Amino acid sequence: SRHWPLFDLRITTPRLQLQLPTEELCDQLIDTILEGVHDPDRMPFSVPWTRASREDLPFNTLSHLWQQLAGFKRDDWSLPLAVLVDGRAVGVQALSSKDFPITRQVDSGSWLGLRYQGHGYGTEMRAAVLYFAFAELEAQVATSRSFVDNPASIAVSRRNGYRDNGLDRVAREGAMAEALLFRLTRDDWQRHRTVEVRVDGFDRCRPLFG
Amino acid sequence: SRHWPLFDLRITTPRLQLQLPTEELCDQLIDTILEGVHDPDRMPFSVPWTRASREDLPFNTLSHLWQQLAGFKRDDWSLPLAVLVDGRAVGVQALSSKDFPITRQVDSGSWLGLRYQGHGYGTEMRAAVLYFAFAELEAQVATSRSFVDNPASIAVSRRNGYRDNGLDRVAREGAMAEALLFRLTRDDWQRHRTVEVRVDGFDRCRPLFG
Amino acid sequence: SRHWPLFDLRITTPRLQLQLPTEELCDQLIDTILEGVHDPDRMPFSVPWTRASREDLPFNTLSHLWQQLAGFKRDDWSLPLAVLVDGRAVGVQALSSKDFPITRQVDSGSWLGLRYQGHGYGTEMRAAVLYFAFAELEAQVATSRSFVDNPASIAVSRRNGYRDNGLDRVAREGAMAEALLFRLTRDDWQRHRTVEVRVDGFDRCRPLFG
Amino acid sequence: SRHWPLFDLRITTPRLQLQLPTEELCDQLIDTILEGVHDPDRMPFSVPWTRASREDLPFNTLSHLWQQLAGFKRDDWSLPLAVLVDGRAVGVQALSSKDFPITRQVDSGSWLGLRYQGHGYGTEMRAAVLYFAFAELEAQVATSRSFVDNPASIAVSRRNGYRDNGLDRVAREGAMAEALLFRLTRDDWQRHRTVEVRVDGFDRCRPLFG
Ligand SMILES: CC(C)(COP(=O)(O)OP(=O)(O)OC[C@H]1O[C@@H](n2cnc3c(N)ncnc32)[C@H](O)[C@@H]1OP(=O)(O)O)[C@@H](O)C(=O)NCCC(=O)NCCSC(=O)CCC(=O)O
Ligand SMILES: CC(C)(COP(=O)(O)OP(=O)(O)OC[C@H]1O[C@@H](n2cnc3c(N)ncnc32)[C@H](O)[C@@H]1OP(=O)(O)O)[C@@H](O)C(=O)NCCC(=O)NCCSC(=O)CCC(=O)O
Ligand SMILES: CC(C)(COP(=O)(O)OP(=O)(O)OC[C@H]1O[C@@H](n2cnc3c(N)ncnc32)[C@H](O)[C@@H]1OP(=O)(O)O)[C@@H](O)C(=O)NCCC(=O)NCCSC(=O)CCC(=O)O
Ligand SMILES: CC(C)(COP(=O)(O)OP(=O)(O)OC[C@H]1O[C@@H](n2cnc3c(N)ncnc32)[C@H](O)[C@@H]1OP(=O)(O)O)[C@@H](O)C(=O)NCCC(=O)NCCSC(=O)CCC(=O)O
Repeated sequence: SRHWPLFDLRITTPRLQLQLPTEELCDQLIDTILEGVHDPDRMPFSVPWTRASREDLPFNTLSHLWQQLAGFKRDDWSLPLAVLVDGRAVGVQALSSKDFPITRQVDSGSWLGLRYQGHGYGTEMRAAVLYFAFAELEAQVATSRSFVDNPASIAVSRRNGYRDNGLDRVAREGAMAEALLFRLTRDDWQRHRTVEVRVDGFDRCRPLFG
Repeated sequence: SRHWPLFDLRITTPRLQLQLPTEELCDQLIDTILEGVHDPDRMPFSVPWTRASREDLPFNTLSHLWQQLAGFKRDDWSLPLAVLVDGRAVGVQALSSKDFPITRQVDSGSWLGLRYQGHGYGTEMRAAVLYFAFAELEAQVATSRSFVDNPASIAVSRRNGYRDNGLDRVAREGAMAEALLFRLTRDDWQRHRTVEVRVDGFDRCRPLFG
Repeated sequence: SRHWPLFDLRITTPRLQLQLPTEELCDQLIDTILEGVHDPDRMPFSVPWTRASREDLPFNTLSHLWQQLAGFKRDDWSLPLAVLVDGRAVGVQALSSKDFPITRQVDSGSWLGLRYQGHGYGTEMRAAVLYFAFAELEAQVATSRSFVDNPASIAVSRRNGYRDNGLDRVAREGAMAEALLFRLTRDDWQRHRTVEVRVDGFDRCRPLFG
Repeated sequence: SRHWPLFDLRITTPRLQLQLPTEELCDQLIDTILEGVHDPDRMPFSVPWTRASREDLPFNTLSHLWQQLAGFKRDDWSLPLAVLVDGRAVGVQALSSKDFPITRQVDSGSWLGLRYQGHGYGTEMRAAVLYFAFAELEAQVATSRSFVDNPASIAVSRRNGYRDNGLDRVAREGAMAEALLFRLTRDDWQRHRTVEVRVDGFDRCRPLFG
């Protein structure tokens, strides 16, 4: 939208561009989803949104994304940044926070189209939102969590320098799933960062966050 | 979106086109809002949204339109149709229903940019959604409410054949306001209809309501 | 509770005492419900709560009553008054309002165990809360609604001087039901009232309502 | 209530009795609250309910307890057990769980009136619910969280054998507060349980949880 400055935000790395999904990018993301996100014998997500039928996925996705855009509040926000490789939407690296002005703590969530995995994009797009969070938002801590049987996202966290932060368990599609929690302080983030990241279009967004 | 068939719906009258607001149409509706919606000595809405600052109005509108788009369910839907006069979205004629397949009853809500009022677009645009509800959705009853000090929406209802359906009162900006309720039966709609209305691109949407 | 002054409110008529339901009264109420509330061929309630099994009904009722007691706010309250005959709970005459300090409008809901119907308790217990509403809370309007096939509550309303205030239709257990709405102004109440009503224990409650 | 079997549950230790709060016990808890729960320099609670005026405390507390009583569901429950010392309610040892049939994981919350602190009641009351969770409910994990500056609950956790399970930070009365997370497996519970515990009246409640 041309009426919400958050649409002008750009986070760029040597291979990726991240930005809030426009109407065009949402449709691209649905196209990517329909080509496949994960092997059907896995469930990497808290909410099993990828189980939805081919017919339902498109609107479920539009709905979720619309709701996330619409729910932005200074004290409770979620930013699902579309990840682009040469202008094409390959996945989402979200960043969110509750009471950010007070806590200075963000968490994240991610997915990539299946054919786009295993090329370092997941590490890079994480490095990208962390740069945004620490350098632009002046976050102090970033957290993430991964199911024990989701080693790609565990490795991404370990690569970006997160430390172990305890264990959780949740109901995952009717069965107990163990989860690992990760924590990244600004110190740790600095000591492990290797991706050159640039942010543009943020000046006008500053007062929305604080 | 090209992934939601409701975007293909068009309801046209001799002077108007109504459709679901796309990214661009939402921003056009916002441009119109920022030129003025109603006399400030007046509050024709139960939610005083037009009172928000020039700074807040654009996101508040997006948020709301997005929530409605995201919210479509067979048993609880709201269609916020953009009303186009030239190549500009001048207002919104909404149609909504809870448990529609059972009750077959719809209600409506409306607004037009200040510079567009008084040209008979209010009556024409109500006639358009009413034709859509009765003739395409197969509704049996349509309802509406107006504050007693909003004679233009009262006159639109009367011109379209609606009958008194009782009195209400609500809190409007911390003061009591009286409302008039209106009810249009399918048979009363036939009796009083004068506007030629055409519906296109609904065939693929049909299952969504049924 | 001895910690909430609304438990001291007493509304008394020649045959009835109405009061907020204590632990004991809630239990009497459930006893009464388990003996039966209406012929199974009928559904007089918006929410089909009497359809629940005999196993589930006791907790459904406690949960419901607990929630209404817990939910009291100045701008949003519901008073599920237990109706006592011979000192034992025979039913509930509820009074409720949203934005009462501004609208000064209340509505009501009621039910009696089967063996307690047709004695005029329903009329008398309506009279009881109408008096409390107008004389004690200074309401200006009371409303009520009945399914068209629920003549006993319709007749209680007509008897207390309410006037027809429109038609509605809802889903009721998977089928369409017509509802009649009723409206009583202060003056109409004062023209039709015949029951002697006394209110005790309200002085300390008064500030909770305005 | 005599219509909800959970009211028949008794968890007894050599000094304490825990049970769901009846109307009487809720009033005793409030009495205890009005005498004070913690040093006002401190905020041990994520929700600062002890900050309410003495005027609002009683209804806030009834409202909270009624909501927890009323909100019981197989997949989302909270048991706010009254803690009785010499037959009077002196605090609450809550036990709660979301999706328990699948996760087999519980969490807990506690408070005692000032004058009852420092006599081993907190340690013993935790053991009480832990034995109930592990021995009766067939839990596999129990969790707990304490703010860093809340050494009494930390100590209770350590004494009951919980292990460190990470860090969190939250907004606490407008300021950032660090919290510590504790985890206790069935095995570590077994290794460390000293307190003798009897559970009665659970026999009929069991199906409600499974
Ligand atoms: C999780 C991601 C985004 C990760 O992206 P990529 O596949 O691009 O990762 P990458 O940058 O190529 O690096 C992946 C790292 O995982 C390793 N790796 C991959 N699969 C492995 C396996 N089966 N066993 C062991 N290691 C494995 C690679 O060697 C590399 O480690 P080295 O650097 O050591 O060589 C993706 O795979 C995906 O979208 N998967 C499906 C959905 C999903 O799982 N979403 C995550 C939910 S959990 C979540 O949302 C929290 C995460 C967050 O905060 O964003
Ligand atoms: C309500 C509308 C959409 C009405 O449309 P217009 O202003 O285009 O009116 P119109 O089509 O030109 O004419 C319709 C009837 O209104 C009469 N009319 C117009 N302006 C009037 C006025 N100021 N005083 C008295 N009557 C007036 C015309 O003579 C005509 O009557 P004849 O046919 O006898 O010649 C608009 O006024 C508006 O947007 N106002 C600000 C927002 C608002 O009020 N929204 C509605 C809130 S209440 C609501 O949402 C429920 C309505 C619904 O269900 O859609
Ligand atoms: C509705 C009530 C509370 C009504 O109480 P009573 O039975 O004590 O009523 P009453 O004072 O004895 O007077 C009942 C009136 O019903 C008439 N009546 C009874 N059955 C009738 C029938 N089948 N056909 C025609 N008339 C009938 C009687 O002649 C009398 O009218 P005359 O004066 O002309 O002789 C109760 O019947 C009940 O609990 N019913 C089942 C649950 C229910 O329907 N709840 C109401 C939901 S609707 C609602 O909640 C809104 C009402 C409210 O605001 O509280
Ligand atoms: C937390 C409790 C229930 C703790 O119960 P008690 O007071 O009976 O404690 P206890 O069993 O007698 O053991 C207390 C032990 O705490 C330590 N201790 C107590 N106060 C301390 C202080 N100021 N500094 C350092 N240590 C301290 C000592 O080791 C002491 O053992 P010695 O006697 O050998 O010296 C209570 O203090 C309380 O209600 N406090 C106010 C509200 C509160 O903080 N609630 C908990 C919120 S956190 C939560 O709810 C999660 C915990 C849960 O799962 O229930």
